[PDB]
Amino acid sequence: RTFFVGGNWKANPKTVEEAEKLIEMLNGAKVEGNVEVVVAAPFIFLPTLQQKLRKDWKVSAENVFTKPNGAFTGEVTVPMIKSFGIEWTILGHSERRDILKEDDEFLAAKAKFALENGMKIIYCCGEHLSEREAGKASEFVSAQIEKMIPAIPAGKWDDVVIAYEPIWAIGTGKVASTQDAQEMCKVIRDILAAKVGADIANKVRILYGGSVKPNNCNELAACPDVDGFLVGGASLEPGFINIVNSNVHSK
Amino acid sequence: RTFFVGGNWKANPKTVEEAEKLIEMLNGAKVEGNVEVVVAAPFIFLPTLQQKLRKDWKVSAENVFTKPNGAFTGEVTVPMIKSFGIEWTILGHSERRDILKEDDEFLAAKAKFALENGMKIIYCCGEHLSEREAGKASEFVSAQIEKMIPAIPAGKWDDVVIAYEPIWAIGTGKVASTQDAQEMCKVIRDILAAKVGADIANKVRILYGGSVKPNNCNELAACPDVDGFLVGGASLEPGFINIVNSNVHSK
Ligand code: NA
Ligand code: NA
Ligand code: NA
Ligand code: NA
Repeated sequence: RTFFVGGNWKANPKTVEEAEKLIEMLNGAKVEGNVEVVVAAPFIFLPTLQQKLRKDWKVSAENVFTKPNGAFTGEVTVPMIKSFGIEWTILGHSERRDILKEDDEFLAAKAKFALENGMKIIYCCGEHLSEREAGKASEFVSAQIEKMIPAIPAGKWDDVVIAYEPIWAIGTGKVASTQDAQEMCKVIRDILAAKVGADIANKVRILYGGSVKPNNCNELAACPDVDGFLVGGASLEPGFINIVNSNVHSK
Repeated sequence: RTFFVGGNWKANPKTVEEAEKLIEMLNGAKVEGNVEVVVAAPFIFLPTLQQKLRKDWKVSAENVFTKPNGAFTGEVTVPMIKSFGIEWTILGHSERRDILKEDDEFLAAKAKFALENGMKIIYCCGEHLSEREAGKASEFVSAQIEKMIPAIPAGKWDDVVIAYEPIWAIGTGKVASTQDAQEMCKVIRDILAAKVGADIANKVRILYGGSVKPNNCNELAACPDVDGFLVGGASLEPGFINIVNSNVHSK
């Protein structure tokens, strides 16, 4: 599997000038090894990013709606994004599940619609502190992945990447270990193997989407079931390049 | 009060090429009378629209989040929009209240944040069929406006426009009359007068946001408390210009 690093800018930066400065820094970065890099930005910066970002990387949206167009004030749709040449979106990020109240049925509909219309997706999952403490993390994540699975159209698993977010380690006073990352990525791979088969399980990239920084990326990358990262705040910093380059530690 | 016409494209068109064609048609339109025109488009088309739209009109977003930036994957914020020179947003559109489940507390926070950061807002309200049939439309709309009022910072009423949406007439099998539009716009003006005073009530534009087309815009415009329109589907059509030009029938 090719190592995969997604930079999720989230709702940042504040201005188009700052976005352009960030792009200039990314464009001069020396990538080592073999890695697929995707950069996700706010909708209003996607045109800028598509025009100016180095063409060996790809641009991603941070969300999409479930329909092609229509009476959905405020929503951006798959055809609009595709009309700029953008091929990727994030779906189901913890912030959207938890703050914007996106449920599994809505997310499954987004995944199906995006894939059947020629997008590729970074589909996010992960458990909260209660389920982690109860020893039920794998049950919780399995339910999420089992809702995603029937949404994937026939022939579209090549266009799916899954990101695991240790939500129990966000703003809770608890920190995730390297071993926690490996264990949960392996749990997801085994669910795929059991539900859709070994061929698919062996090709799908499974990313760690917890806190990834230059000081932990190399050890995380070396974990056998960790195929890359969905990076948060370091995306906006020169340290993103260190994370991209951690691929050389992943066998 | 200057007559005000907002074109809400909603989640349309599907492609940037179609957006550019629509802009070209708007740029050649001959406006009659005196009218303030704003065009609201999907986030990803806002840069295009800001660059290319006739400078005597203004661009608007269709929504904004409550914070300047941060860990809000998928959201677009006020500073991002302002960094393109865009000064307007719609808030509280029925589609966002009803499909995206935006509540009055969230919307009040958006209105306060947008206004205190130098935006102007088109704040939407309106009752559903049950409240209309119960004879409680004015109570329902008053509760909505009373949640909006304390959000408006001192000195910012010049930057507020209110749109009334007869949600009871959307997809219900019932149609609104011209008299219904006038009556509800007057209800809103009287709430403003009673709660924040006659000076403010006399300056705030109150728009009709139900079905507005070339065949009904002139009679609606003539209603004394109707100060313009938040236009839906006709926004995407040459008939938008007829609606803009209905201002000559409003005294
Ligand atoms: Na257990
Ligand atoms: Na690895
Ligand atoms: Na009554
Ligand atoms: Na009028």
